[PDB]
Amino acid sequence: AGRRVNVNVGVLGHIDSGKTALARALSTTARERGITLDLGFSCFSVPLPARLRSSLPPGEPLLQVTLVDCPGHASLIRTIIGGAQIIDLMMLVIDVTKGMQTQSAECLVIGQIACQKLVVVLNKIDLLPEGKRQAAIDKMTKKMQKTLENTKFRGAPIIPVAAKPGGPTEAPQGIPELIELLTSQISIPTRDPSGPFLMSVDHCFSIKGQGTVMTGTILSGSISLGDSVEIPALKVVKKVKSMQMFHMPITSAMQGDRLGICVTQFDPKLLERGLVCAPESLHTVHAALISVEKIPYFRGPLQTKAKFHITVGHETVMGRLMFFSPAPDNFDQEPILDSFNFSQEYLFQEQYLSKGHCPRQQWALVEFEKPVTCPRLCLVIGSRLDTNTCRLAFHGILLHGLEDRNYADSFLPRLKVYKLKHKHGLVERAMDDYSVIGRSLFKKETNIQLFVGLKVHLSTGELGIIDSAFGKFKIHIPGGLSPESKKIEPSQHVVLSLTFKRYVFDTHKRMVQS
Ligand SMILES: Nc1nc2c(ncn2[C@@H]2O[C@H](COP(=O)(O)OP(=O)(O)CP(=O)(O)O)[C@@H](O)[C@H]2O)c(=O)[nH]1
Ligand SMILES: [Mg+2]
Repeated sequence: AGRRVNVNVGVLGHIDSGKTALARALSTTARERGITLDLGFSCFSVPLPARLRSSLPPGEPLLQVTLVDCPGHASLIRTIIGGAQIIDLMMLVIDVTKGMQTQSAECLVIGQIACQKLVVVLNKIDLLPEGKRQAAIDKMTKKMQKTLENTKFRGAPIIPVAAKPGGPTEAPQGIPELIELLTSQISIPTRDPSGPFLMSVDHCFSIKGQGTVMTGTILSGSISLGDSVEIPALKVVKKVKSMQMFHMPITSAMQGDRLGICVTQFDPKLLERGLVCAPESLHTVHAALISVEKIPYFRGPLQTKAKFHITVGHETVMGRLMFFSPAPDNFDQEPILDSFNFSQEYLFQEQYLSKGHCPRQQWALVEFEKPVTCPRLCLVIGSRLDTNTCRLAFHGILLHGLEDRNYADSFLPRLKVYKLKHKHGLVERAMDDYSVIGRSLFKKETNIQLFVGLKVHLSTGELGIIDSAFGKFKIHIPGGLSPESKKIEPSQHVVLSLTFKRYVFDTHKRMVQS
């Protein structure tokens, strides 16, 4: 054959929509095994569109399209997410008799947060009776355009096809048109091989003679023979002996390609799936600062200290969250997605602010239950997996990873997150025109000596300065109690305003007033 370019194209959808029947139906045009438990890979070749010659590194050039057939069962969502990080376009498959099902929504949300283009595929069309057939498709079609109105796939194509007519042997319908649409729809990114080398491994096995082989998809950069790769899951660097692709051995490879690499033998079952990359370029983290955006279909709040499933790149782990927002002086401030500013203060938030117009950017502090090796600025997704609604809660960017395991002692002091406290108490007696003995606002943590000098305010409107305790505590009022207060059945309360920095001022016991 001739020279070719690979594009990875996923197949997503509900639990029985025909994703595997359609991936197979597409490869045979250009048997029926059970449900799908991990990413299935197959491919087909097609003449290269003239608009893609700018991406090529005898026969007419070809476009090879790797199908990435995903699972559909709901227990396996953490794989569907991993498969979306290796594709460019995605086919969402719809059981045309059933429309959007529970995982069709989840897979679309994934699509908005990972891939660039979408194609909707209405399958199981033989099920429809020919009389009410074409009339029904237009309803489902129009229902889909509406469903995609809000999203970034607003004008995405919608194709009808029957990947296996009749139940579980006729011929599959509408496949030559779907191959031609994918061909016109495929867009190709920059494909620049400069930067870090990163590769997602989907299969690993030993060949008794020549080492251990890893097939997978290059996400970043380039690699050539002789290079060394780190395998973080084993904490060992190995040398690249051999590389094959398109049934031929090669010497180099760049982002977007899918190949197999041969290295010195290790135990393959030690790295089933996972990442591989240029040595000492991924960082392991116990915690991280990541920007947060809520996902709308998630009927529910996002509460600080709640526990989520967090997908950091291609590895998911549990973590507890602590949200925060800009200093209210900077709600209108631009969102920053590539860095984190530590020269500013941040308002603690017991909950994410979902629409008092909300802020343009919010953040969080993920504290992982186990370390996570991951790239910088990767993509974070939160979810609630441990019904019949969206389980995907939020998404964002890994803006700053904390590699020290003592980040709480060693590094957090740099993060100016303050809680805004505002407490209420009563006044009892007056011991002078400038004294006042009020109380009933503090707790059994009567460390009142912690506040001896802080400004307080009374319902009358005079600025008291706290003194020592007497039980209960004393106050000074340099301005003299007001007449209205001297008379005082009315009561005349007090209010205190402090900022409690969660870690910053934490190193100490006293709070901040300003
Ligand atoms: N009647 C009819 N059934 C179809 C058609 N296409 C697929 N099916 C049925 O869909 C059922 C499940 O689809 P299958 O491809 O096996 O799995 P899937 O769609 O990838 C969903 P998962 O991978 O989670 O099992 C199959 O048993 C098959 O009989 C079709 O065109 N007409
Ligand atoms: Mg399947």
